[PDB]
Amino acid sequence: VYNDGYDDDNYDYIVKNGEKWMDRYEIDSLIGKGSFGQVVKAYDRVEQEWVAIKIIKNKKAFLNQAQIEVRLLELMNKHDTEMKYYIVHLKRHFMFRNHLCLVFEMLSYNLYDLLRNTNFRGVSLNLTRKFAQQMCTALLFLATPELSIIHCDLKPENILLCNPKRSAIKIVDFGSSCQLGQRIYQYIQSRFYRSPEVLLGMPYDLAIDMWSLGCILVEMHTGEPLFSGANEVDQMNKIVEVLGIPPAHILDQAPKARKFFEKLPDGTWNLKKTKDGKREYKPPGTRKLHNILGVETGGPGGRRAGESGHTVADYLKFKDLILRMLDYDPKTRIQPYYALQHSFFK
Ligand SMILES: O=c1c(O)c(-c2ccc(O)c(O)c2)oc2c(O[C@@H]3O[C@H](CO)[C@@H](O)[C@H](O)[C@H]3O)c(O)cc(O)c12
Repeated sequence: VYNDGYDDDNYDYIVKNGEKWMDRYEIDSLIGKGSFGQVVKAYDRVEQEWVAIKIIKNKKAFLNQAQIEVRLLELMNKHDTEMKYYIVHLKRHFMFRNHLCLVFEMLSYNLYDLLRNTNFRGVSLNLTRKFAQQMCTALLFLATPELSIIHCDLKPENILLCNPKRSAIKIVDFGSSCQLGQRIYQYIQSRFYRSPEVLLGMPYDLAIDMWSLGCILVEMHTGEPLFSGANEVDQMNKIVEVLGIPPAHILDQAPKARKFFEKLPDGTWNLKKTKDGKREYKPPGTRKLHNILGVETGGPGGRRAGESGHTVADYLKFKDLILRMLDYDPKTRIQPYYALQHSFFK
């Protein structure tokens, strides 16, 4: 009925465990599914190693976006082995039965699965520091002028562990990514990790990934998302609870500024007033990250009192770096090279 019987009604390849492709790949199991298509675990019989295969939907719009993804991955390969790693390596791409397939190295589970393994108690600040250092190094690689790649969907699920017993991680899935001079989407990033400039409908650059990283790092240590908005208005309001009203010079140039805020006659911006006798959000900037992290009270849940790398000085350094990553202004938000110089690391 669809693609000579190889596709379902949603342009997806019907995965059958054990099938052999091109006398090379033995499909093992379904790993996951997304809007792009599916991801399967497979054994490369020629190279004798496990691989992950992204099976793109047999539909032109998804094929074309994956062709951009392949070009970006290949651009990173011309620099690869010669620059910051911490990025999932594209091993091969090919067409198979009207599906574009992307072969990657097979890694372990993602950082959200790690959080779930701890029952969302969070991981230590020492492990968070290691994750932060590797991700800042990976963002520095993307910031290479010839690359200038914006990932556009950084989240715990898109950061994979190399080995479930080690701290090595890699960024995965550049299916929504773009170069700085080639921006085509505006509804980008997962909502919890969406930058203010994207929420405000402003032009964005590579700084949006650094905003996502700040949200990710706090969640990794606390076990819970920092800004868990159910919609765009709720997301902006949860950001304002912690960070306050964005600067006026930003809101004055934001096309969607009045979707969340109001400009009083004095030129000062305020939040749009909620309705009737409904409970208000915390006043702007009163949900202090200082207390979300438990800087003076033994960390999240008080579980870190006396733990090495969890001194008050350590939490003050971590809080400072996060606030630099959560700068409202994308032109002054901390950049990957200078995040790596932060005293949180050395
Ligand atoms: O080695 C891999 C691996 O172990 C995994 C993987 C592990 C653990 C999971 O719980 C999982 O759902 C996927 O996915 C991979 C991929 O899929 C990504 O998965 C993410 C979830 O983490 C989604 O967010 C992305 O959309 C999706 O592309 C790849 O594109 C490439 C890979 O090399 C792997």
